[PDB]
Amino acid sequence: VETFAFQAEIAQLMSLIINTFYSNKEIFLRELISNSSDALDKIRYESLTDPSKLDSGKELHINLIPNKQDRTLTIVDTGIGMTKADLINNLGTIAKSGTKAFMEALQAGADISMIGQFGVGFYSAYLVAEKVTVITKHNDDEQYAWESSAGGSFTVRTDTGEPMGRGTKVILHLKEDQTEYLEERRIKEIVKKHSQFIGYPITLFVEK
Ligand SMILES: CC1(C)CC(=O)c2c(C(F)(F)F)n[nH]c2C1
Repeated sequence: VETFAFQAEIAQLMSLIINTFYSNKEIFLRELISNSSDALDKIRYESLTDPSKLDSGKELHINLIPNKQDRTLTIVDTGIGMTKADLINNLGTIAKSGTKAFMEALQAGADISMIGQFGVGFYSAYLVAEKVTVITKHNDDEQYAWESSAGGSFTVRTDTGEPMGRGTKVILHLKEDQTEYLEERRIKEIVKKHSQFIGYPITLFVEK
């Protein structure tokens, strides 16, 4: 298990998301589904010139899996997935500029729900989650697990759990007072409101 410090800007963003009073937390789901859609767009496009990129799975979709026993909501996609370099360096580098702009916009009267316009919507996960675990598998790289409970650091390890084929699973370990996001009725409401035109099947799993 390797431990890394967030860039200062991202640590600042995470603290803002965690500490700001903002009741409209439900937008986290729209943001993560949007991320998934983008990742699915990417593998679909790449597969047009290299069909073998789908050897790791032809189906392009999104699953939403609530688990009341673990108090987790998992967003699974079969998108392009992320390399180790993506997890540690690439995405954080691109996120630095978007974070700065988002910060500036907020100071100018924007609100947290506009986070996606700055490309850092993933971090809206911390509106509802005390810890986020990301399991990801890109073609030609290993399956990794990224994890952070904020506090300025994240970890990355090679993942030994069930192999995924290709894609990303975002596991939201929900805050004690945010369990409404495990309810079927609530998730359906949010998907209908904010994600009705996503171009991939979204399956909301039901609890046993
Ligand atoms: C575990 C991540 C790599 C962290 C991160 O920084 C990020 C972003 C961001 F960079 F766009 F914010 N999008 N998706 C992710 C997942």
